[PDB]
Amino acid sequence: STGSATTTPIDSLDDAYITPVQIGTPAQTLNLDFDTGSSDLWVFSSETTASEVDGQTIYTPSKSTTAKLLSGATWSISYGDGSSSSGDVYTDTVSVGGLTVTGQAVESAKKVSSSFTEDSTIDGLLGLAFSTLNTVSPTQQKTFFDNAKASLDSPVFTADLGYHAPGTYNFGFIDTTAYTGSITYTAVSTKQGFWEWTSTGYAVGSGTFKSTSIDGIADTGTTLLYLPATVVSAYWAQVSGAKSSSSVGGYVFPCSATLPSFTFGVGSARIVIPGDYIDFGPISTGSSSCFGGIQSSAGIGINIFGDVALKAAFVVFNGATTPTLGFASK
Repeated sequence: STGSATTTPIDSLDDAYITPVQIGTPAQTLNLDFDTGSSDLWVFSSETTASEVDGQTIYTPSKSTTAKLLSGATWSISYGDGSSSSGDVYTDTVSVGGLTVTGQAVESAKKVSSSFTEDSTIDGLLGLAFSTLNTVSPTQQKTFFDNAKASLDSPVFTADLGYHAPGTYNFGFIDTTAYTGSITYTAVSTKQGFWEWTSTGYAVGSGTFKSTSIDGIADTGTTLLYLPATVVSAYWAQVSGAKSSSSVGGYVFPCSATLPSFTFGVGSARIVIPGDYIDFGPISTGSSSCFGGIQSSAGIGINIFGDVALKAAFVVFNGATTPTLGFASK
């Protein structure tokens, strides 16, 4: 089997992407944030504290003839941005782009932090990291990908995120029309539960490539590109007037600037992030100071190849017995 679903930016800045997911019988369609940096599929629901729901679409398990409470199961999760959610668990039928999993753990939010409440466009998350990170207790649950894997024509999914435009998540096949040149595959460590790999270096604009190993995770659920402070300093030093602002929380730059591209290495291959991808607009409405799309990972504890980087590529998440990551230009 295969699946193919369109993923759509939630706003003009590509702060995140939502992908429609059918849950239950009859289908309830929720728009979820596909997140290769986590492993819980959780949804706003009929169980979510009412004051914590503000415009999201909710999953109502009582209206699904295939929903079954997973007795005793709870979940609780915190993300790198400090947001969190928690609740209980049903199993139900979940389909993505024509691909169907029966008995998928659907984690029903009883509580969500303000960040989620304040974002009316995201009805939940669908984790695509490794199931070892799944927070369901006392019985850890599998991701949608993990549950689908055996049925898929090939044990892969791909992320083709658009820049200010819709893109595509495919399950079980590689769309050879979706990228240019070849796909360069690179080794993955699953030791921390993530799609963790090692970039072979970087360049800033038309500058020479710096060969250097950068360990990081391929994380569709993170907006920006988080890299070591040395790298990020090298990048912003090429932008007149750019500075790190503690008050704002990262590198800002004059909105009047033209940003240079950023290249990262995948083995011998190179992915170029156009400068425009790195502009996340005014720090506040009307401000002439703009927020940078490349930020320091210092104090995160890990480098994150978030959407800024991934949207510049066609990315293959290869869940073979030995998982690997593939990157192609597009």
